[PDB]
Amino acid sequence: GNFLKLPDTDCRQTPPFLVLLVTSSHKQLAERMAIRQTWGKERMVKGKQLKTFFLLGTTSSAAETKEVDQESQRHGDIIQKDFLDVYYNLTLKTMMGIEWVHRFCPQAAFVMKTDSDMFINVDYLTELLLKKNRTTRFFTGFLKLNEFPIRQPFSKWFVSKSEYPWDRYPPFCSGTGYVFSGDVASQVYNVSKSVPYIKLEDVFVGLCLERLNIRLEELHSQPTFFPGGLRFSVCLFRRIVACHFIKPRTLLDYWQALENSRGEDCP
Ligand SMILES: O=c1ccn([C@@H]2O[C@H](COP(=O)(O)OP(=O)(O)O[C@H]3O[C@H](CO)[C@H](O)[C@H](O)[C@H]3F)[C@@H](O)[C@H]2O)c(=O)[nH]1
Ligand SMILES: *[C@@H]1O[C@H](CO)[C@@H](O[C@@H]2O[C@H](CO)[C@@H](O)[C@H](O)[C@H]2NC(C)=O)[C@H](O)[C@H]1NC(C)=O
Ligand SMILES: *[C@@H]1O[C@H](CO[C@@H]2O[C@@H](C)[C@@H](O)[C@@H](O)[C@@H]2O)[C@@H](O)[C@H](O)[C@H]1NC(C)=O
Ligand SMILES: [Mn+2]
Repeated sequence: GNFLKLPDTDCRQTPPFLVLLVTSSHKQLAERMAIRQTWGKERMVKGKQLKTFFLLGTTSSAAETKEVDQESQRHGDIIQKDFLDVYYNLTLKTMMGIEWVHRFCPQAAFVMKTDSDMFINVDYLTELLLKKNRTTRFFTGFLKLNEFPIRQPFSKWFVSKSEYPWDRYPPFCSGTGYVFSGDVASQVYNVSKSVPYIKLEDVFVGLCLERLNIRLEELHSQPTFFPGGLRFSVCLFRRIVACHFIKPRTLLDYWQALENSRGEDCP
């Protein structure tokens, strides 16, 4: 597949239950370390294997290139291909992750694509997945069902009419954190080259899923994915899956809060 880096893992031997694919740019080492030390730490979650990998492209900076080469040697959890790692190449990054699942870990029961500014509660996500009885053609997150493309030309999410020419986006889930049954990876990889390209990765996956006739589903009767962010509380964060707008220092503090309060009761 032309990968420059591949994690030292053998999903055929020990099929993981949940694989996290985490986006971050080259310079965001602090984010990756905070995640490695918090919700990204590999472990058994109620007897289910969690695995964690970081998606990276390449950069012009020789310094950053060397940093990441050393980081990969030290941690062995980086998936990398040769594409310029910039915001408007996130679609390639996401497709890299999906291609990796397809080529090297099709045995994963579930895959979560997520970002580096996030708190993820893997314990509660795993509980909710074990309760869904949905093991195939499954895709969930924060559902965005009738979104309109942003035409304000200086907006971070602006797309011109030539980039995306229609009035509404397909159904899709926030790229902040979405989850799917491992089989979906192969399906999306397969239809990817046939679907109109768009620089917003979450919209692009939405296009792929629509072509595949895979409908988006809510994970639970209550909201569990929060792209808008949330006021922090131990009891609230025990019963959510994903929360956005979390910088590394904050992530470490929240993780410590949950450890300090382990084994209290919540209403
Ligand atoms: O060059 C980069 C720049 C950013 N990122 C990572 O991409 C994610 C999203 O970047 P931002 O948090 O700066 O912006 P935003 O929250 O608006 O991104 C949103 O819009 C994007 C459209 O591609 C994605 O869908 C994304 O998941 C979704 F959250 C982050 O994890 C960031 O670390 C990279 O990997 N490489
Ligand atoms: C997305 O990454 C691709 C691949 O690195 C970029 O395309 C290359 O652009 C460089 C200059 O940045 C050229 O030297 C190469 O010839 C291009 N090759 C390919 C594969 O097209 C592309 O510019 C990046 N996208 C953005 C928006 O920066
Ligand atoms: C999933 O199923 C749970 C118990 O499942 C048993 O086997 C499944 C496959 C069904 O046939 C079910 O009728 C059986 O009792 C349920 O307790 C649980 O609520 C289900 N999850 C859902 C629907 O959210
Ligand atoms: Mn973000």
